[PDB]
Amino acid sequence: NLPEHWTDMNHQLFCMVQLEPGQSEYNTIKDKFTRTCSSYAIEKIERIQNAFLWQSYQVKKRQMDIKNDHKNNERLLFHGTDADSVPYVNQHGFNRSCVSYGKGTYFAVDASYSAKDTYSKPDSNGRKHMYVVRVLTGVFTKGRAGLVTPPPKNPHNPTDLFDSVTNNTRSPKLFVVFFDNQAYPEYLITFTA
Amino acid sequence: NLPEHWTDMNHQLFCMVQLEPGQSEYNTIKDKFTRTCSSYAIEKIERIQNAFLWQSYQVKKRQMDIKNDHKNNERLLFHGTDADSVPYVNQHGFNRSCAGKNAVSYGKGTYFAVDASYSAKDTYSKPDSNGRKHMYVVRVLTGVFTKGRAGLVTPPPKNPHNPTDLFDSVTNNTRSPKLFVVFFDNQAYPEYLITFTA
Ligand SMILES: Cc1cc(C)c2c(c1)sc1nncn12
Repeated sequence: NLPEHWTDMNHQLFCMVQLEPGQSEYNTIKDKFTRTCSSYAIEKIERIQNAFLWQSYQVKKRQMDIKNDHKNNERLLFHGTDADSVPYVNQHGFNRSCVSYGKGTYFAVDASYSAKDTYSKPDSNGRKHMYVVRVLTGVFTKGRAGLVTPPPKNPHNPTDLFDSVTNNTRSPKLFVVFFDNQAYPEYLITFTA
Repeated sequence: NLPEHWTDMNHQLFCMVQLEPGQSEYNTIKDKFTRTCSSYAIEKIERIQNAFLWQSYQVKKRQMDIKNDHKNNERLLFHGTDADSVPYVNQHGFNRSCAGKNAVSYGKGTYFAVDASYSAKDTYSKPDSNGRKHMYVVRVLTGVFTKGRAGLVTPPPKNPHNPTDLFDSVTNNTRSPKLFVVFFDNQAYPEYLITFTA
């Protein structure tokens, strides 16, 4: 079933819902962004209500919670993208087919890393786009150029994989996931430098 | 929600089940195969019982069944692979990031053949050191499809002015399909593994 904080979708399966500034949900997401991006200007925040992406994500979450025998497999991370990818992500999520720690989709711990113009490319009017993403990072190891999946947890058990890779395991600043339904885009932040 | 005909797996999540010649299950697969591969001989057929792959597959099938207009979204297709790939496929399914370039490319995804003869070629089902060839029988969510193009990394849109409303798969020929390409995870469930030889 669809999370409690969602709003009614009149029997539809997809909706982008603008948050009211100063209400609790808006303040919580705004604070995560302004922790490292307080010099920027927030035009709006939208909640992504994608029923199909949510269902597929929650399945993979239940599966990861069984496989790893604990429930700290999920992290809140950031993803900067160009305005032309936004409609695709809203509808179909992150696609690795669209890379120094591997050929997957990249998420940042800090909004400031996602805020770089090379990730959240400014459009004509200077508008920049960053997602807040639920990511199933699960059990992770250091990444390396050319990975197509995470490496195995043991060379003698070649099909038992890590869930994600990172730049640095003691102190991660990015995570790379290699499979379709391992990230759910929860909020879109429209903002300017 | 695991199928009732599956072997009980105690509390384990994966099992390869050897089928018995003379079973309807084994004979329907042998028939589908020998229809185009009458010169080869089947060593065995195993049923792939992968709980996790099955769940994620059945969620995608329910979504495509809701999305499309009462369509028949699922076809049973073949996929020849090398011995080295078989443990990965059994466990994790078909990964487009690992796919070969096909000799006639209609997109960058995972390829599935209508006819066992196509999959039976040494280019796909590479003979192992003991001369065994491997081909999967695969449930594929082909849905609504179009003729693909070598450049595709996702299916094309139905309508260029609505870029995110996609076809489900592509084919070589919409009038006589012989290949399908899929571009997403959990859109194909590997149901049976056929081991065979010349
Ligand atoms: C190396 C790398 C590549 C990308 C694409 C990336 C990051 C780091 S952090 C971030 N936020 N959105 C996108 N990205």
